Amino acid sequence: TEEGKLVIWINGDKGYNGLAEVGKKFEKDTGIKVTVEHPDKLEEKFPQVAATGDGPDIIFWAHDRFGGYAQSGLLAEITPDKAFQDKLYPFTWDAVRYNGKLIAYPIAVEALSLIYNKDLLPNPPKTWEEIPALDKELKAKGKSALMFNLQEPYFTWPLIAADGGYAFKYENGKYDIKDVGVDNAGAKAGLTFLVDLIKNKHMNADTDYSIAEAAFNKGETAMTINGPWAWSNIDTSKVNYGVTVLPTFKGQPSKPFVGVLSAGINAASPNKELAKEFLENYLLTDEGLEAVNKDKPLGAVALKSYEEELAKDPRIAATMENAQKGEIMPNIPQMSAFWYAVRTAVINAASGRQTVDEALKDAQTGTQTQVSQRLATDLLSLMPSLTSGEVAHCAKSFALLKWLSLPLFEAFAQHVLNRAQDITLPHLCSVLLAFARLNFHPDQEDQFFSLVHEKLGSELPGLEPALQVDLVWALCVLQQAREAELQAVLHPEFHIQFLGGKSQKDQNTFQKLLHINATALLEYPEYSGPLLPASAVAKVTPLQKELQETLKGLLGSADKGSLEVATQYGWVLDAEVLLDSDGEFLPVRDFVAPHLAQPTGSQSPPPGSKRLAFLRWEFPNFNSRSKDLLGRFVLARRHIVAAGFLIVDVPFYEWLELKSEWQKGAYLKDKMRKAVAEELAKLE
Ligand SMILES: OC[C@H]1O[C@](O)(CO)[C@@H](O)[C@@H]1O
Ligand SMILES: OC[C@H]1O[C@](O)(CO)[C@@H](O)[C@@H]1O
Repeated sequence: TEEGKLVIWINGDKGYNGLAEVGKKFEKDTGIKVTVEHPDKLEEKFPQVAATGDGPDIIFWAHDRFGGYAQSGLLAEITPDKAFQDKLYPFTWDAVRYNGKLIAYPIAVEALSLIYNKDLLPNPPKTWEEIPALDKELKAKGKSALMFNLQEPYFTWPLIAADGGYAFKYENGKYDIKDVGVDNAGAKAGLTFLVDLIKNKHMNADTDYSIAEAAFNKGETAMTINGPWAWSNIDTSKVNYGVTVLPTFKGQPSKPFVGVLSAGINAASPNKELAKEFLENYLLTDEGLEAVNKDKPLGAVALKSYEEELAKDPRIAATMENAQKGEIMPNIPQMSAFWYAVRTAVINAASGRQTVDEALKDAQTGTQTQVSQRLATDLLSLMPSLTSGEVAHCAKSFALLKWLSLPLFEAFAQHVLNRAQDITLPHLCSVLLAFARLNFHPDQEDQFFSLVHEKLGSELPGLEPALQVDLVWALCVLQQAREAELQAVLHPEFHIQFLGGKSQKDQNTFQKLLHINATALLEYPEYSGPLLPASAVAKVTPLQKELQETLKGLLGSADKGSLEVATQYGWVLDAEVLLDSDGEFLPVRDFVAPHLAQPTGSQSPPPGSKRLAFLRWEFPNFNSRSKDLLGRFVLARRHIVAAGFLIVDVPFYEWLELKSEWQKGAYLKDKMRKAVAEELAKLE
C-alpha cells in the first residue's frame, strides 16, 4: 500500500527467504525494492487492514480463503493474457476464480495420496474393492491393510465422492450453491463401502490422524491416506514407503480435495502492475519457483514447465495426479456448513447412529439450507424488524428441521406478545404449532398461551376441521389445552367426519384426535365433556427388531409379554409385561388391560403387580443434536405413564453401546428392575 515498492505477506512455514531472493532479482532489474513479511495469523489480519485500505501489495495463502476476500472486494482482478494462462495447468485457474473473474495466481498444488509400505505391500492396490481381502491376508501376519483418519471429512471424502459425489457443482467458472452432491448415489455407495470396511473389522471407527500416523510410521499397517505435510515424519521412521494414486472405486478415481497455494493482489495497492510483473515474469518462472522451492518445498506446482522437473520425485507426481483427478475445494462461504454437516454424517453412519442414507440425507439438508449457529444468530438480530409472517415462516422452518434454538424461539414468543394487538391467527398458530413440534415452553408461558386461548376461543369453530385438530393437539402436547377447546373437537360431530376416511390425511387427523381424547381421559380429571365412543378407538427398524428378539429371549414364553401393543390412545408399545410383586413375569394377556380397545382377559392383576411398557426412541424422534424428544413423543410418553405404566425407555444411543446379545439382555433386565425401584421410592 505504498507506491514504488512491493510488500508481500506469506505464511511462516513457506520459503519466504527464497521468495525474498526473487524480490532481490526483481529490484536488480527494475529498481523496485521487494520486502517479504510473514506476520502471524496473516490470514486473519489481512481482511482487517485491507478493509480500510492497508496491508501488503501481494498476499500468499491457500485459495479457499481468497473466495471470501474477493466477496469483500479486497482482491484485485488480475489480467494475465491467454499466453500466460497456458503456462499453468488449466484446472488450477478454476481455483482462483470468483464470480467468473480471476482474483489470484495459482502457485502450488496439494492433495492427498495413497501412502504404502513397500515391505508389507510391494504393489499397492489399484482399487478400493481389493482392500478387504488384503486386510484378511495381513491380519493373519499381525498387520492391517489400511488406516487413515476417519474423523474429519477431508480424509474420507476421496472415497465418498469417487463415484459421483461433490460439495457444490462447478460450471462455467461459478459454483451453484443450490446444487449439492452430498446425497446422490455416488456419495451413498462410497460411504456405504467405508462403513462396511468398519463393520467387517477392516477399519476402526475411532481411528483419527494421530492413530493412523503412528500405526503406519511404526510399520503396523500397510497403507494410509495423507498429504505432503506428513512425509517428513515417515522419512524419520524405518518404513520404506511409496506415494501413489489413490485407489479407484467402481472404476472411478478417488476425488480428494485440492488446495491451491495462490498469490492475490491487494485491491488497495497502488502497484498492481508492479505486482503483476513480479508475479508473472519473475515468480511464476522456473527460476523463481526453484528459488522458493530450495528454501521450503512447494510440493507440486501449477507451472507446467517446473512441475516436470519436480515430478521426477514420484511422490510429487502422485500428488499432482491425485489433484488432477480430485475436486478443487470450493472457495465459497457456504463450505462452512458443508464441513459440519458431512462430518456429523460420516461419524453417525460409521458408528451406527444413522444409516448411510439417513446420514447423507441430513447432510444434504444441512448443506443446502446452511443451518448453523450463525444462522440462528443472524435471525435473532433481525427479530425486531421481522414481520409476524416472517416469524411464523421462521418458526415453521426451524421446527421442520427439528432445530430448537432456545434463544430464537424465546424471541419468537416475545415477538408474538409485542404484536398481540394486530397479529393474525395464522401467524400466531404457526408459532404454536412450531412450539408443540419441538416441545418448546417460553418463559412468559402464561402470557403466550393466554393470547393463544384468547385469539382461538372465538374463531376455533369456524376453522377447517383438520386444522382445529392440529391446533388443539398442539395445546395438548404443551399441556395447555382447555376444556372448552377439547370439547370443541371432542363433541360427537367431529368424529364421524374424520372417522370415515381412507385419505391417510384424515387418518392422521384422526390419530391426533385419539391423542386429544386420550389427553381428556388421562390428564383432565374434572373433565366432564364429550369423549370419543369406545367403539372408535380400535416397516420395521433394526432397533425395533433387535429389541424384540432380545425381549423374546428374556421372556422365554410368548405368554409372558405382548409385543407391538396398540393402545386405545393411538400409541403403540414396543412391548408390555406384567410383573408380580416378586419381579417375575405374569401371563399378561390373562388379565384386564384398560389401556387397550379390546378386553383381552378377565382376571384382575395381583396386588403389587407392576405393568411395564418398553418404549423405543429412534434417532429422528429427538430434536437435532439433543436427547430431548419431539413433542409428539413427549405426549406419547406422558400418556403411557398416565395410563398406569412404568416406563422402560430404550433410546437408540443407549442400545448402540450394547455390542453383544448378553449386554442387551442385561441392560433390559436392569432397566426393568430400576423402573420398579424408582416407583417404590415414589410411594414414600
Ligand atoms: O489442506 C488444508 C486442510 O487440511 C486439513 O488439515 C485437513 O484436516 C484442514 O484442516 C485444512 O483446511
Ligand atoms: O427427552 C426426555 C426424555 O428422554 C428420555 O430419557 C428418553 O429415554 C425419557 O426417559 C425422557 O422422558
